[PDB]
Amino acid sequence: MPYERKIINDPVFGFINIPKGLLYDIVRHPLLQRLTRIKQVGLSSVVYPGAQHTRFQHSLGAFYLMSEAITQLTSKGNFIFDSEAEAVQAAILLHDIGHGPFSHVLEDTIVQGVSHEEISLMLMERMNKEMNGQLSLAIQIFKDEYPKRFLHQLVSGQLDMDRLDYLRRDSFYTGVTEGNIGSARIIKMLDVADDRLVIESKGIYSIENFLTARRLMYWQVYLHKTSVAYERMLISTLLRAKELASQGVELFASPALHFFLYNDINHTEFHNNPDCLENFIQLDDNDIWTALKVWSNHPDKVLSTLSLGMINRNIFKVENSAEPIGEDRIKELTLQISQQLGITLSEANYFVSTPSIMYDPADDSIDIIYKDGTIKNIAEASDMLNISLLSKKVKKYYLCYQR
Amino acid sequence: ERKIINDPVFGFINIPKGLLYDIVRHPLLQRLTRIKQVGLSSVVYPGAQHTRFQHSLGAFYLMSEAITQLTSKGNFIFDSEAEAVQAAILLHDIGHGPFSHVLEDTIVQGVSHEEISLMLMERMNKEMNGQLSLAIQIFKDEYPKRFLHQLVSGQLDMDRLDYLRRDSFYTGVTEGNIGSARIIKMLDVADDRLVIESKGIYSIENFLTARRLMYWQVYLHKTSVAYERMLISTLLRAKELASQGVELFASPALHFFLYNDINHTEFHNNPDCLENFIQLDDNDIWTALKVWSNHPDKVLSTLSLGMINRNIFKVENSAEPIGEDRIKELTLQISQQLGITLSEANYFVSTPSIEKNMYDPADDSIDIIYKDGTIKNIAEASDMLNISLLSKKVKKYYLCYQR
Amino acid sequence: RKIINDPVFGFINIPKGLLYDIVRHPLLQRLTRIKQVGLSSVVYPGAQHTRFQHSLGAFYLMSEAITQLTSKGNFIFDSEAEAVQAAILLHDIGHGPFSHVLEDTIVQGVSHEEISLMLMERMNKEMNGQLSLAIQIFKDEYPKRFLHQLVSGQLDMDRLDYLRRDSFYTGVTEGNIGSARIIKMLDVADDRLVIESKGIYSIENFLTARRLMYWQVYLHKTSVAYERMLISTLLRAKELASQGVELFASPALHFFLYNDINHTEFHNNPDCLENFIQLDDNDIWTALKVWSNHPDKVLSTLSLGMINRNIFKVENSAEPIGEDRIKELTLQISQQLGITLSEANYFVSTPSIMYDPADDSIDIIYKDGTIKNIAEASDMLNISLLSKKVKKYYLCYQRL
Amino acid sequence: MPYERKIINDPVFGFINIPKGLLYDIVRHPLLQRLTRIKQVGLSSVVYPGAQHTRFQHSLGAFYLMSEAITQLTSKGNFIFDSEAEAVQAAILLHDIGHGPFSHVLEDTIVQGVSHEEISLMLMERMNKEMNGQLSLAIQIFKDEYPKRFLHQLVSGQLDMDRLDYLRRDSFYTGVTEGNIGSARIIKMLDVADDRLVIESKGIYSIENFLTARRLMYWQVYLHKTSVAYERMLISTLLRAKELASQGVELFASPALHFFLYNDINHTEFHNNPDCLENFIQLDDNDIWTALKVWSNHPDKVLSTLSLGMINRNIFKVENSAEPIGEDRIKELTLQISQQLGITLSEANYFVSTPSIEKNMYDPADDSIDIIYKDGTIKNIAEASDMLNISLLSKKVKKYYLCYQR
Ligand SMILES: Nc1ncnc2c1ncn2[C@@H]1O[C@H](COP(=O)(O)OP(=O)(O)O)[C@@H](O)[C@H]1O
Ligand SMILES: Nc1ncnc2c1ncn2[C@@H]1O[C@H](COP(=O)(O)OP(=O)(O)O)[C@@H](O)[C@H]1O
Ligand SMILES: Nc1ncnc2c1ncn2[C@@H]1O[C@H](COP(=O)(O)OP(=O)(O)O)[C@@H](O)[C@H]1O
Ligand SMILES: Nc1ncnc2c1ncn2[C@@H]1O[C@H](COP(=O)(O)OP(=O)(O)O)[C@@H](O)[C@H]1O
Ligand SMILES: [Cl-]
Ligand SMILES: [Cl-]
Ligand SMILES: [Cl-]
Repeated sequence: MPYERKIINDPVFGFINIPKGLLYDIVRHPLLQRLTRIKQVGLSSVVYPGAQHTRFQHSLGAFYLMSEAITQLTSKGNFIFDSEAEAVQAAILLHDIGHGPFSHVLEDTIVQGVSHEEISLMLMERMNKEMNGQLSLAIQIFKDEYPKRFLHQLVSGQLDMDRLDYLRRDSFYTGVTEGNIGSARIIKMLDVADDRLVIESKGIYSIENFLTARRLMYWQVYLHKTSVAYERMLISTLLRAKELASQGVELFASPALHFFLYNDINHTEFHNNPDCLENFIQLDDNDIWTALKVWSNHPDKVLSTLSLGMINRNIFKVENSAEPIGEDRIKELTLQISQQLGITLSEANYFVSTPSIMYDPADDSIDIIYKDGTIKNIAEASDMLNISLLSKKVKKYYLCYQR
Repeated sequence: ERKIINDPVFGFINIPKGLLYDIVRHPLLQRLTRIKQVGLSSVVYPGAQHTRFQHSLGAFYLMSEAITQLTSKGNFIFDSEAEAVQAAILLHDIGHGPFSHVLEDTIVQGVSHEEISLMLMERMNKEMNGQLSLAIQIFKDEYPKRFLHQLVSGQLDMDRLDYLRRDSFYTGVTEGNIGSARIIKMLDVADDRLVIESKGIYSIENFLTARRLMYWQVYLHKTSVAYERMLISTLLRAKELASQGVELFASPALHFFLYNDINHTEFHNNPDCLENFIQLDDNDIWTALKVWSNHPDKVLSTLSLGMINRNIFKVENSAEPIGEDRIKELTLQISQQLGITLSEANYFVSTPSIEKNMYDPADDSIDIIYKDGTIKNIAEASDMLNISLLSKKVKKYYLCYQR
Repeated sequence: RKIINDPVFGFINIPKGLLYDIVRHPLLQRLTRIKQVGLSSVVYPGAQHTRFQHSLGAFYLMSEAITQLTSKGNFIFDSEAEAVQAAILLHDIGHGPFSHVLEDTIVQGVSHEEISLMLMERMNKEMNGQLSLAIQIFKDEYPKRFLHQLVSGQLDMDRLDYLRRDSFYTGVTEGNIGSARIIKMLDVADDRLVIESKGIYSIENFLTARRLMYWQVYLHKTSVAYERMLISTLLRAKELASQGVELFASPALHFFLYNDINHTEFHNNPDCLENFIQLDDNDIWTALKVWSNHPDKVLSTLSLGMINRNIFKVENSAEPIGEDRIKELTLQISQQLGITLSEANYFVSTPSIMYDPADDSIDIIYKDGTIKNIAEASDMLNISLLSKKVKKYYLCYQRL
Repeated sequence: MPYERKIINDPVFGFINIPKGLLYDIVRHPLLQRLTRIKQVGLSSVVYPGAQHTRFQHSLGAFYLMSEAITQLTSKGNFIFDSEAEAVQAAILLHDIGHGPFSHVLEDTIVQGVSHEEISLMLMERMNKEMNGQLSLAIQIFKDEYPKRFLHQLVSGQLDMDRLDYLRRDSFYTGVTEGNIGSARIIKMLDVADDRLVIESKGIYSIENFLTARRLMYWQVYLHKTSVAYERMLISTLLRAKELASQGVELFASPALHFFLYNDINHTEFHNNPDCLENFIQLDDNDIWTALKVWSNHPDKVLSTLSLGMINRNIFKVENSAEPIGEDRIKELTLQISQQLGITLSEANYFVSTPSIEKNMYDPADDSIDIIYKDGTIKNIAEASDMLNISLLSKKVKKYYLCYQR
């Protein structure tokens, strides 16, 4: 019998219908509300000022597409029980809950060796306790431990609701191009064969488009050189903060940020000391920006110069090469920066970065189902271009340094 | 003054009073109001109702923007040259009759729209006392400032920049949308040839992929291929019956081509051909089909009724040629099912094929200009796109037949 | 489910069975050859959308409306949902080409609503009574009365589609009337459609936009003039036909030109409906195209004006047009064209004007269950004043 | 081309071109970059999670439109010298520069009696000194003290680029497609007659939609009652934090925020003491949210309950009435909440709010737009419009809100 719903506005996909009960209670939970304070692609806003969308919007967006995908799969003779529908919807609402601000930066700096996927499971278990086991089936699906295995695939896999949301929403908000991966269309082509997700043959060119757009998104947005440079500055800022902290230097920070600056939190500490998760939960983009804003006037020349560059958008110069960067160049620039900033040679390392560089080539193996029940790999189904070659490794070296 | 015409795709289209408005209000351009841009596509995409008139105006709007942009980047264009390219683009598709390619294959054989466009341009030029002479010279690529012609016809022409966008908009195939106005903003000239500024590489990457998507998703949609084969049969049967002296309902203009054998020689040499061709639009074709659907001939009427009632030939495709034994089997089944001769059943079985190289420098070879004046082909400028990725021979063998 | 593309609302799912059988029926396929606003494309070239798209779009909106109403605990049986879905697919099926023009000229005294019912009954026979509930709802003869109101009334899916689609395709403004949102705010109170208070401004917008669509598009002076020209053309063709003059026409069109079909003849002689069914825009345009070379000066001049877009000049007044002005122009035209003074009446036209003000009386339901008329609920502007008669007087005449 | 131009992507309007030189220098200036950290409609995101756009975006967008407006006006023959073009472009880049985070809320709480308009001017003059007087003409046009007066009208007025951006952008980001306007289209119908802006009669339809869209966005978005309630909560929280601070209680705060919580800044003090501007410049939304985040665990029951409500989006219940709220209801609620939360009756005042609005829906300051015809005739839109007349639009609205802890 039809359920009552709350309605949220989403410019990308329209009206998001949220059933009252568990699902709406997830949306209103403090753990999902904190995602209104974490940008989806916060390192991209420096290139693409419109990229202000939140991880909250992504999670609702992915939910929307999940709802639609349930309806479409049932319509095609794939039975899904109401509890499975509910479970897969709660999974998708929660899938990204373990992201902190600039999550990958944190994993490389002050919250080392713990991944957002691990934190998402902890936070789901925590919430399941609070909701007295109502998320158990969601978690079981999330962990791919449920016998109906296409349901997990909707949460995590080549055709997951997560990437069908973010690839579209990130493009929509950056304004990078005016093109459109067909997220709502892709979902209407979805079916199950042998307990795995396939796409109907009428959706073939949509999948080639999808697969191509995905690679272009990486080059145009995610691996854009200005955003890589910006990321390297943030990594250096926080590693310098932790070095100063360890020396007992005083740094402005909210209590939750202070926890990770003045303690050495690593994988084992994080899982064993419950204070870590409690403090992690209290971190969002505000904690990071507030630090950078205050640090920009800190006496330390390295921390202040980095921090001021972040807030005032004085971005490192970036060069890219097809071959590694020569030790000669690095030494040269480090010296010149040492001199220009009046810092030691070792301090000048913070101002020179040489990061390397796509995703699992198997993501490109989508199976297409024909009206006569036959199945082909998209690479054979395809007419537009050579899908096999979309995954040829492109080696791209970056040189980032103070300008 | 200037006249303003609304266009949902691009907004206000501004048409200067004088020669350009005179072109727009001319009977030869007004008639394109009654010829669809993609008439065979509405059978799949009911939204695809846009006319060749809209496309002409649309390409004219884009041309006007291109002139402004090119002049703002320091490319000298005289007012007479501007006017001439504007006129050329208004007139570029003027020689299309209803279902133009179908007519070239059936009852107006061996004459292309390109030849007819030129005849009509010359005809209008006489009426307008030589005012289109420069436009015609640029149209033909016989003018020494060569980038102007490139805006009419070439990899970046205003024609495809209109149609890819317009066709996408009206079909609702948003995966083929292009940033037509964005591409124009990145347009420039280097060595009397059109180039795109490096900041527009992403726009061009989408442009090249969208063109491929629209090719297979819309223009070569198999339902549209089937429909076209049916129209080709219907008109051929009509010409066969007419040559036997059978009476067919037809407008005088259509009657002319049904009851005379018009070929290339005849078309150029007998001036009645062009006079009657000018009077053909989609209404002449659909009225014939509507009335012929009650004709006593079984072949003609069954084809005609299939057209108007949208009972379309079943269509199969194969990567290899259709077997002669399959064809004979179907032809025999259909001859029996409809009670017609084996020879007559030929009209109800068709085996068109496409052999296409997906990489074609005529559409793909676009040069990118950098801030330092260096120029790279898009295949080198693109991190993702490259000649190998795009180079792909596709062979598709269709089998279309009465169900 | 079959899936069809609609740029205005997205993908339209059509259940296999009855509903898809309606979509693919010859009677609905013919609506692909009749424009929703065919006299508008002369001003707005993008306005090429068909009655077929409108029917599918209204259907899309119906499907969403059902879901939403049931979500709020208004019970709809599956057969009722299907009924209302079928009704809205079929609601405009009785439109011929330029349907109001035909009702004023060569298919006089028969309304599209009447013809829609006949065609529904015809299809119901073919379909073994599967449309009986749909027809009963269409007639407002079913006791669950909010269902009919979805098909026809102040908040019907008909106008929620066409107000949006007509704006979309004309490109008249970049505004958006907001049709899918309005549906999400629908509820039933005392067996009638209401809107939740969260949608109040959506509704003021909707009511305002509707008026602006009337003035900007539906009553645009160039379109009025164009209508008058087509009216004259067809009346002249009927007159010539009645004198025994030969006119090019498809058999279907010939039937209405060479016989005098009125209300009683239409309902009593079954050849009428049969021929009407076979009329679409192509029959009218092919006639105009051929008539543009007809020996008759009145017919050919009118027809050539249509096909070449040489539109009557239009003036507007607040007061009726003076008889002396009319006589003056008629004389000038008779002289300029070399036709009799009576014949010159074809080239001078003075039509007058909005819709039922009760269409503006939508009820708003608040969370406490209280109900107010939108005019009291409203804060944006004076809803009551939207229906203040605007008296417009048109003078359309052949130019030169 | 003689100078390099920087191109910034905008989803709303596309490529935004910034000439190298003064204009790009303004865009890259730390005072404009800080607008990347201040939301355009920060109180709306609570209802419209898509409303994440920044004052920086709005600035760049209004500038984009201005660029097109200059081009369009000069194409209809109007004289805009390159220095006036530049000036009007710099004026619009800078027009909202004086907004701090939740600027109106600050004016009502801890930076009282100073409008963003005043602060914008102060920062414009500050930047002018930095740039050796290059912004002088721009300031002059901003102030409406330039003799070519239609230029100022492009910055501020019934057809200014400010509203032509924000109505479109706000509509785009909220997802209220009903408030969309054809900004570019309006600009294409723009001209000057008698040193004032006019709209060509072919644009009447756009101007009709423009005026209705403005009124819809006013009620649907800007005065959405959830947004009104959120704003009241934040006003309470900051007032309470200033109360506790004046009593010497210690509250977490960035230096810049601390300066306003631990000093009483008023109009006199803001203009006369230069530390006020220096610290204001350093405030953005991060300062406010980091305070609320840490205060949500503060010992004070009032502050912490308010703060946790903000961050967890447990918003005050909101009622509206056409008539004033009865003092009997107010006391009843204040008493209930005082008991429910275990705070003094005086402290429960923080949890009950009765703000109100009186609004004339017809304001010629927004609505009086002149339409020019082909024959040079001019009619006010009210006469030019078949539908939209003064009587349709003239409407006094009185709303009384009742916001309180739920
Ligand atoms: N102030 C700014 N704010 C946001 N984005 C900018 C700004 N300036 C430039 N951009 C965008 O970010 C990209 C990188 O800028 P940057 O690295 O500073 O210049 P460059 O074009 O020399 O690499 C540019 O391509 C431009 O689109
Ligand atoms: N009656 C119709 N009118 C317009 N479009 C239709 C109709 N029926 C189906 N379509 C669309 O056209 C496409 C081709 O339809 P068709 O070739 O008849 O069926 P099939 O899906 O078996 O190929 C379908 O994918 C569908 O989206
Ligand atoms: N050739 C054309 N095709 C389509 N629309 C046109 C054409 N010429 C003008 N229009 C549009 O139709 C409207 C009516 O044009 P018309 O009545 O001929 O001229 P006027 O603007 O003098 O009334 C105009 O406002 C214009 O936007
Ligand atoms: N968690 C949320 N985040 C963002 N927006 C929400 C959330 N919950 C509801 N909304 C939206 O904000 C509006 C106001 O919500 P709220 O005032 O809490 O509930 P009510 O609908 O009872 O007024 C709703 O109409 C809804 O669309
Ligand atoms: Cl189960
Ligand atoms: Cl693009
Ligand atoms: Cl208020």
